[PDB]
Amino acid sequence: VPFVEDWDLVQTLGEGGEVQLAVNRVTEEAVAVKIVNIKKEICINKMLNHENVVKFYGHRREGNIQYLFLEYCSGGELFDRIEPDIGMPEPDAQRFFHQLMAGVVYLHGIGITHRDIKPENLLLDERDNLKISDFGLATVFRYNNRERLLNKMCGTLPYVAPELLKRREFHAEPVDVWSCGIVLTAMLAGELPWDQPSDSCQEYSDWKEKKTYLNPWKKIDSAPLALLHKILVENPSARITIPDIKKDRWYNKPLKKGAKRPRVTS
Ligand SMILES: O=C1Nc2cc(Cl)ccc2Nc2ccccc21
Repeated sequence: VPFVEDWDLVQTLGEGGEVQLAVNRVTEEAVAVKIVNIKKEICINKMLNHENVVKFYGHRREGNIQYLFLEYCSGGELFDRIEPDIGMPEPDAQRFFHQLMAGVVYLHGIGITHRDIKPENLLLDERDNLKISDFGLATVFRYNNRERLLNKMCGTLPYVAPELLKRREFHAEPVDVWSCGIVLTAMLAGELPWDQPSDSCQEYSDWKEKKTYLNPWKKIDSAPLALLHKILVENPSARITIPDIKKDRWYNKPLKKGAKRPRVTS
């Protein structure tokens, strides 16, 4: 079929190079094209195949420019579904948190840590299905069933675990668990609890002192707040693991109806 390899760049999606929406000349199929750790990003992306992870279609090199062909998520960023200082309805947040956990379980299972989980990197498709995006900061923490401890400073300060700022070495998995907890906090309260998880940060000190009568915690129901109490634990060895997050009472609380399905009466 001629012209099937031709794509038109029709809109800018993100900055960093840049990301553009590409539409196939023949089929009108929409894909995201990333124009540009790059050799590592392609390498990690080639290992990935999961319904809650942005799909990698392939790459091409035109001289100094690298082109990454990725799944286009028309719903945009989770960040834009969060109303400032409000959040979003608790059942939506629970459904997004379930899909985030499925994606993170998948990645950890193949020994990959994302290292920059935040609502800007959680994209939504046309059915509002969450997809983990951008593996530019991602790394392998388990190879030949041997765990490698990390020491590199990666991420975004409001979402980083406190061990990254306090310890030379740390386990990868509790770091991603912590950022998911900050994502859950943002979805339920529409605000970030602190600039960074350090003792110098009053907001962080208040949380360790259990002053939940203050914001953002006073906007959050006791059931998801009990889960946040288990995730946002300073000691990464005492922090809840994903298998135990899946056993949490709020995580398993019926809240949300399925997608509105067409129906008639009489
Ligand atoms: O797939 C995307 N979908 C998007 C769609 C809209 Cl309408 C806005 C923003 C993104 N977010 C993205 C950011 C980087 C790379 C791709 C996207």
